[PDB]
Amino acid sequence: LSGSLAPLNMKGLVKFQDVSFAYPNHPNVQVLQGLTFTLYPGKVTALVGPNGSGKSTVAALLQNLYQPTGGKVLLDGEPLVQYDHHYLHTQVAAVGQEPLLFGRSFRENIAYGLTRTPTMEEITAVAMESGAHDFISGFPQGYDTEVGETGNQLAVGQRQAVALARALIRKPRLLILDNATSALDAGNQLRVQRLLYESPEWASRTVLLITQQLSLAERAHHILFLKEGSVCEQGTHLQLMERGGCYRSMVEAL
Ligand SMILES: Nc1ncnc2c1ncn2[C@@H]1O[C@H](COP(=O)(O)OP(=O)(O)OP(=O)(O)O)[C@@H](O)[C@H]1O
Repeated sequence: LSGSLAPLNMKGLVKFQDVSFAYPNHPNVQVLQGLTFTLYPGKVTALVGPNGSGKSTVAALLQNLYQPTGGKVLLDGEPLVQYDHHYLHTQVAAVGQEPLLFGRSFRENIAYGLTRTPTMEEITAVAMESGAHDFISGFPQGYDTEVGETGNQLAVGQRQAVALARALIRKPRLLILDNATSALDAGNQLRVQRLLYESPEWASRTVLLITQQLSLAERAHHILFLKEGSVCEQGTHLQLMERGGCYRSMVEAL
């Protein structure tokens, strides 16, 4: 039954199983095909690949915005469609390369999707992890300032830093980062991934790091190289450099 599941215990074991996909406005153009992998909790899994390989598409399918045209997208061995949409939203947090923040305050941006009301100490905490706290404080009303009443247009890094704070404060089981730290400062890029890798609270949570930046991908527990809508190969940084294929060619080229 659709939208019937909302378990007390959520592990966060994501699996794509022989997943194929095409957008419904272009069904005769294959984007994904034979896509199979498992994202384990307690691991930061990197998803790297060239332009048009279908990384953002995989992120869209994992958020349950689209159904796969073939195969299955499983969460704890159960199709995403069977999970309640709000429950899924409370357990899974997704952050894009260009996050939409307009129409609310910075507080409301960070406290987005939460049932409970977080304290300032909670809000500042997650904002300082993403490097959002200092420039937000620079605005007239701080976190209470509306997006658009800041004085000037926010940079892509600044929007990402806020959208990352939203993801962190929710305490999700599945964290999806679709180039979510691309415009961020080089230090803040690694500070965020250090938290996700080293901290004990994320040691029981699943993290999907989609990125084309090699310095980010090499620090993941596990790397998935996407090519032609499917996984070319996978393993650790040093494992892929051992034999030589899709990943090694990219490292040597760049
Ligand atoms: N809404 C859409 N409608 C139709 N086609 C789309 C849509 N979104 C993406 N595509 C197409 O699907 C393919 C995969 O797109 P996707 O953005 O997932 O690749 P990507 O690896 O994320 O690329 P990049 O890393 O450059 O963003 C592309 O060829 C793109 O043109």
